[PDB]
Amino acid sequence: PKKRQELMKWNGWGYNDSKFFLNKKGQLELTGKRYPLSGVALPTFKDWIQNTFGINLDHKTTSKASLNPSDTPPSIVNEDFLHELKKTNISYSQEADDRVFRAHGHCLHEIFLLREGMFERIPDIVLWPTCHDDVVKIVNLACKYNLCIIPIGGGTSVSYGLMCPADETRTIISLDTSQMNRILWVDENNLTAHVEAGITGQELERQLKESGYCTGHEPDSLEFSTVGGWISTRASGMKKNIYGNIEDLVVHMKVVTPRGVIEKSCQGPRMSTGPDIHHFIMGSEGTLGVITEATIKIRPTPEYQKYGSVAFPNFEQGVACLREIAKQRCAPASIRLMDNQQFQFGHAPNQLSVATLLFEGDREKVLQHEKQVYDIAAKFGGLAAGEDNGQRGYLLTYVIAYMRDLGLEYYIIGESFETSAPWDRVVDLCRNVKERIRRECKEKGVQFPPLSTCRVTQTYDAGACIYFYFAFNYRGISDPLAVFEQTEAAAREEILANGGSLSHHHGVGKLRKQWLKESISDVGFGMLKSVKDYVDPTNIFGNRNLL
Amino acid sequence: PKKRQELMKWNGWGYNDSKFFLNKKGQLELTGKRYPLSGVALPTFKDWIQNTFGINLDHKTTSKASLNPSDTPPSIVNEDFLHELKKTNISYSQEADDRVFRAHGHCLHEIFLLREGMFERIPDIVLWPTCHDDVVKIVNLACKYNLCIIPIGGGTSVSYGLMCPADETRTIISLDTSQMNRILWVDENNLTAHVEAGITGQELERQLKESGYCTGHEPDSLEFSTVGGWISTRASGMKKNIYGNIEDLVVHMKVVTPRGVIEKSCQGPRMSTGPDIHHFIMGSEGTLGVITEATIKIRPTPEYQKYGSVAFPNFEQGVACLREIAKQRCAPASIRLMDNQQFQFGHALGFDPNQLSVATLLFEGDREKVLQHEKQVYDIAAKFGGLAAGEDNGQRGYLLTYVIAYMRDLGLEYYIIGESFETSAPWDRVVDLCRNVKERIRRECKEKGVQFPPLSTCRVTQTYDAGACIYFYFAFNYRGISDPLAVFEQTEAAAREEILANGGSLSHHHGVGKLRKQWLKESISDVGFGMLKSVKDYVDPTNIFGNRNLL
Ligand SMILES: Cc1cc2nc3c(=O)[nH]c(=O)nc-3n(C[C@H](O)[C@H](O)[C@H](O)COP(=O)(O)OP(=O)(O)OC[C@H]3O[C@@H](n4cnc5c(N)ncnc54)[C@H](O)[C@@H]3O)c2cc1C
Ligand SMILES: Cc1cc2nc3c(=O)[nH]c(=O)nc-3n(C[C@H](O)[C@H](O)[C@H](O)COP(=O)(O)OP(=O)(O)OC[C@H]3O[C@@H](n4cnc5c(N)ncnc54)[C@H](O)[C@@H]3O)c2cc1C
Ligand SMILES: CCCCCC[C@H]1C(=O)O[C@H](C)[C@H](NC(=O)c2cccc(NC=O)c2O)C(=O)O[C@@H](C)[C@@H]1OC(=O)CC(C)C
Ligand SMILES: CCCCCC[C@H]1C(=O)O[C@H](C)[C@H](NC(=O)c2cccc(NC=O)c2O)C(=O)O[C@@H](C)[C@@H]1OC(=O)CC(C)C
Repeated sequence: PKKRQELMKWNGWGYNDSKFFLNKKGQLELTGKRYPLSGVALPTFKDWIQNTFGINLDHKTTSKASLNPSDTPPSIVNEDFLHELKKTNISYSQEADDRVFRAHGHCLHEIFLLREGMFERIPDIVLWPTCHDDVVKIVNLACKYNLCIIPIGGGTSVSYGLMCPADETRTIISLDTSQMNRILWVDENNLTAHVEAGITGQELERQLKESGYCTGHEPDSLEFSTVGGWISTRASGMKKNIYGNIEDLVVHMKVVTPRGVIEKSCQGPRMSTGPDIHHFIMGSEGTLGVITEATIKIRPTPEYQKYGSVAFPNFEQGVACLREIAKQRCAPASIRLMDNQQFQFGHAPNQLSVATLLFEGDREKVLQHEKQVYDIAAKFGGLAAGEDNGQRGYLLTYVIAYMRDLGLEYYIIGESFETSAPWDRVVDLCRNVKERIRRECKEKGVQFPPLSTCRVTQTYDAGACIYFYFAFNYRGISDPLAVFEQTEAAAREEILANGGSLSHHHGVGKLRKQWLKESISDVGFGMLKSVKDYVDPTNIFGNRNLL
Repeated sequence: PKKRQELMKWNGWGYNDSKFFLNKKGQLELTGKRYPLSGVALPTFKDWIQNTFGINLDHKTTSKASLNPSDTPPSIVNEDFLHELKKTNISYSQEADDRVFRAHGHCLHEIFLLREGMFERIPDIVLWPTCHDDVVKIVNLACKYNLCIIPIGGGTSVSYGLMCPADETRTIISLDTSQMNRILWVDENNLTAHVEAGITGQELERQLKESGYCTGHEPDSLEFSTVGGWISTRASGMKKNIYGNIEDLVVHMKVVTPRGVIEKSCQGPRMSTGPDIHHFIMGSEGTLGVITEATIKIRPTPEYQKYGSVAFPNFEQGVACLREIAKQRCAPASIRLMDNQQFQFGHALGFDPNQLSVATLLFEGDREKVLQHEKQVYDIAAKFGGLAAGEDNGQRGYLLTYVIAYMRDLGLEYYIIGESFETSAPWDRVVDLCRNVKERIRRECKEKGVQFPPLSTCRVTQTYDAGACIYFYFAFNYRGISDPLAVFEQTEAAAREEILANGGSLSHHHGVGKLRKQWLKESISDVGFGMLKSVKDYVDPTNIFGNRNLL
């Protein structure tokens, strides 16, 4: 649907039919029938929240139920442009609902603003191209009328990637790709799919599975995030150990820029023809052009899958076990190491951690793989905690972002963030980042100590991906968004000073801009600028992400 | 050694001590003791050469005996620059011999000219930095005095990437990285090695082995090719199915550009921090700066290695089997499918012996896993009519790896011009591309009046999810042909046109250099090409890195 508010929340994650509410029995439960925890009462959840954040659940916050249309800036757009746009039959909207839906990602700041304030700037017009040639016309129009374009796909960005710069005086088009969503074809001999960039991941897998195929790329946002999004942000997913990350999955792509269309002439698997121009575009975050089409690898649907789980004496032993697993290059499809606090949350001794596992592929090969991993983990005090437990521990994957909305209903601001680091920095980085979060919250006037946990979510030869989760009761803090912002940016500084990356997969957008030049060196930065100024000399792709 | 020609050949591949010759018994043999095949007579080789190319092995070709300093252009070099350079103690040389050694790689055309002629242009001075800070001083000086720098590592380019543009009128520095060759350190905890970019593959693997580690990156030029070279040309190696290719191995890198030092601030395994600047350097072919250092992944030395081999009814069945192996993601460490003509050559040293094709295999890693892998691969191969042909036949199938380039020098002593080229292609193009390219080569030869039909064979060399790497081998008897290089040059160009028209890439691993520039813009789009050009003009605005590769 073009009117996204029809099915999806204008002011939070996901579908209108799916939210946490207090049932007849006074227990927490997700509305709808969409997820395997939809309609499943969670008896202890309420107490966990009381005791963790120190609240009743007496006073719900009150927030906007709809856009307030008196607060939405006016849609400024040229008539001659509009006149030419009319002739193309490219569908468009100047309605405030449509324009506000596409002015934001799913960063905390943005969500909180939707519920309480309004945006400084939002697009002036929304266009829904349906194919590559529409995107060619739009881009040509935008050159002709000095327009600005900000592509959006899923709108799942967590980096201020879609945010309209406040002092951008030109007409901002939101170039929405949701209608450019066909599987053009499956190539069964080469095992690739030629797709349009607006297809969502849920819809990509659904279609391919009708022919017996999958991509196996499974970011947590896959119900809404798109092929073009993934390429633009260097997305990563849960089973990258078998299937690869987006840089491993993309065989070919087509891109529209002000200068013309970028495309390689060949679809061969690996080349040496200079600096790989695919990597000039991957991670380009809407700044260079529109990714219209991509060829992506596919695989037969896996024959078998099996969950598993392991208890360790403590986090540090789990990390050493994960390190050993990587060293033997025998990481399962997924492996996550959860700290004690998260093990406690999942339980509804104070040191133990739990790893969850998912094996998939051939039945025989899964079972061998499984014996290998358990035998490794034995040597770090790790004990098999059961197959159904491991499954239980992937049940929350697609409901977590609905928990964040639940918390905003009761004065709790929460957010996750992430990094990758060398294996020899992981232990220190986890400890010191968590401590910097608490120290900052104490020092900013926060009553209870925050929820501050961590988890190891991917292993690599050279290190691991680490997720942090941060939440706090903000009730009667003066400026509760400045405190979040300040603490998040402090957590980021800490990450960098402990040998962490600026981002493993969320990207940079405008949220992490300030650290990029240091991350990639001044010359690196200047090389990015040179490609921008050649490809987009008047800054038509004006989201101002990155540089 | 700074004076490379003391140990290595000035006009050819490899070591002065290793060359094919006719022994006391009139049989071909490789001299010295470097390779398993050194000092091992090849009784049938001489006859295969005669039958294949239609020549007697009596009339030797008469080549230039030695590097003539007088044949070279004079070394012209601003004196103030020279004064400045002496103060730094960086070793340097203006001697003809050193300059000519670093004026070329190993394209057939460059070797031919070495043997019978002289290059239109050669570096004016050779510098030997020993470390990163040295390279900074040199580039700073090259900026100041308007010098053109052409980096050199092993000198093993097959893309005219070291060739000095003929109309370049500035002083050309050859910046030789061979003395900048330390393993700076091994990080056993992250499994990475921080190395200087002039270290060779042989020397890197030898030092790592001493601690029980390897990279497992094994290009066929590994005796002489360097870390900086691999990065600059996107090199690929034999066991890339296990270890990865250069873009999978490199975790970090340091590059000296005229604009300053490029370097990421962290060494995390994988980031999302915009377009990946390592891919701006990898494949840059000396056009942007000098790669000084890199951090490369290492592994523990494998527990166990084992060869194998399979014979298929024909090539096409062999290809379907490799495709099936790739589909099941069970490629062994190395797998190569050789066409029938190559099986005969190997043979000469109820299946039909002039249609059958042969695969060589190398498995490596844990004992148990090797065994499991070997079952799976032989089980798939049996579905395509594939029958296990023996471990020792497999091993023999890998003996020629480091000696084929010496065989080329041999051919040139007897009026035989040979070269290899490579591409990669989607799976559904492999069979036709193989057929059409070989035929194209036969046909182009015939039409330019080549007496005997050339050697024109092929080999599938690497498998990927999305396709394969293909090598073609081309050689012909050139006796009498009025202009043999022009015949070779055109036939090569035409095979490349064929490759491109049958869905193949411009290159899998050799790169573009100046030899394949004419097709780059079409391979990558004008806008693509423009992006490469923008980066060049930012990083190197006065074109110090003047080799003119790519653009
Ligand atoms: C709850 C939740 C879970 C998440 N889980 C993951 C995860 O597991 N892994 C992961 O990598 N990320 C995750 N994300 C982040 C986000 O889903 C990814 O960054 C995703 O790749 C963005 O896809 P999208 O289609 O939503 O892009 P959008 O948010 O629409 O856009 C992202 C950026 O790309 C640009 N863009 C979008 N489409 C195009 C195009 N066709 N051409 C050019 N530019 C374009 C936009 O201008 C913007 O700058 C998560 C986010 C949330 C909120
Ligand atoms: C017999 C033979 C076998 C081969 N086998 C293989 C193979 O298996 N796989 C494969 O990929 N290739 C192969 N090649 C090609 C060649 O060895 C590779 O391209 C190799 O990467 C070149 O490394 P080198 O150190 O010899 O570089 P050189 O030839 O010295 O330089 C190559 C290019 O890189 C630039 N350069 C070199 N060092 C630096 C640096 N430090 N910084 C910046 N630029 C630099 C040069 O200016 C030049 O443009 C082979 C070549 C031959 C002759
Ligand atoms: C940006 C969205 C993240 C918001 C951060 C806050 C949430 C957060 O910390 O999420 C984590 C993902 C955490 N999980 C686990 O411990 C966990 C443990 C065992 C097994 C699994 N197995 C999944 O299959 C687990 O997932 C979790 O569920 O805690 C929620 C309850 C938090 O919500 C909050 O209290 C604050 C919210 C209510 C505002
Ligand atoms: C450097 C580029 C060479 C240019 C092509 C010429 C050479 C060429 O075709 O190489 C191929 C690699 C070929 N091999 C095989 O058939 C082969 C077959 C079975 C097993 C293996 N297993 C290796 O362990 C094989 O390798 C070969 O050895 O034929 C040489 C003889 C050719 O030399 C010449 O004719 C030029 C000169 C001698 C006249």
